[PDB]
Amino acid sequence: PQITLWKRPLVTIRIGGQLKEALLDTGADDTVLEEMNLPGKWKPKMIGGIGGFIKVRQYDQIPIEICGHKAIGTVLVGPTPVNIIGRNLLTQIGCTLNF
Amino acid sequence: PQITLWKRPLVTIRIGGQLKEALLDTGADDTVLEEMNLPGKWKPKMIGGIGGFIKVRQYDQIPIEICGHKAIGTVLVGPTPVNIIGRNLLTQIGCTLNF
Ligand SMILES: C/C(=C\C(=O)N[C@@H](Cc1ccccc1)[C@H](O)CN(Cc1cccs1)S(=O)(=O)c1cc(F)c(F)cc1F)C(F)(F)F
Repeated sequence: PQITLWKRPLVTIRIGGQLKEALLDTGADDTVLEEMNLPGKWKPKMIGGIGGFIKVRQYDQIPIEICGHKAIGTVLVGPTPVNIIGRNLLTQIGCTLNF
Repeated sequence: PQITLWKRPLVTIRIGGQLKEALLDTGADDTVLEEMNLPGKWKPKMIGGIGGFIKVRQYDQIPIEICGHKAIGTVLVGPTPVNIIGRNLLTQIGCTLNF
């Protein structure tokens, strides 16, 4: 697919039994999802952007389906205002910038 | 160009005759540059990111050449962690996401 940027590049993602709308975000190194109580081990982390830092929980090797494409990797879970698909998973679904 | 996402999509920009490195950021609605001097009238604005809200200075109709492509639009100056080119200018240079 090709996604123009007139509007936010929101797409439907699936993580287990939850479907969410998430930004395809080339400006994010890592994937950050809204608060959710995922199973398994995790580690605490601080992540920073505009406005400062929030505390997240890092879960590894989490399968996520993005627009019907399979990905699996690290997801950061915390009080983000928007779900964010970062470069760690964008590469896995074959995503590039073109102009 | 086609830009893959295994590395940060940093490009050279030219603004007011100065060369800077900026991140192509599809998750950003706006273009935000670190503290710098720009000529002309500006107005105070507030924007919200992952960590909360910040105050920025809004400059309108500023030319930036982004990786050899011309844009003229709104540039916000303030405490961003990194210079980011947002959708307001990404659309001007014909940037799309593809996978
Ligand atoms: C405020 C703006 C952009 C912005 O913050 N963009 C981030 C995505 C976002 C949008 C709206 C609300 C919250 C977050 C960036 O595209 C991604 N950021 C990175 C930024 C780069 C430049 C500024 S913020 S990040 O802070 O969210 C971020 C930080 C991490 F440490 C991380 F691991 C993952 C992330 F997504 C705007 F450009 F002014 F609109």
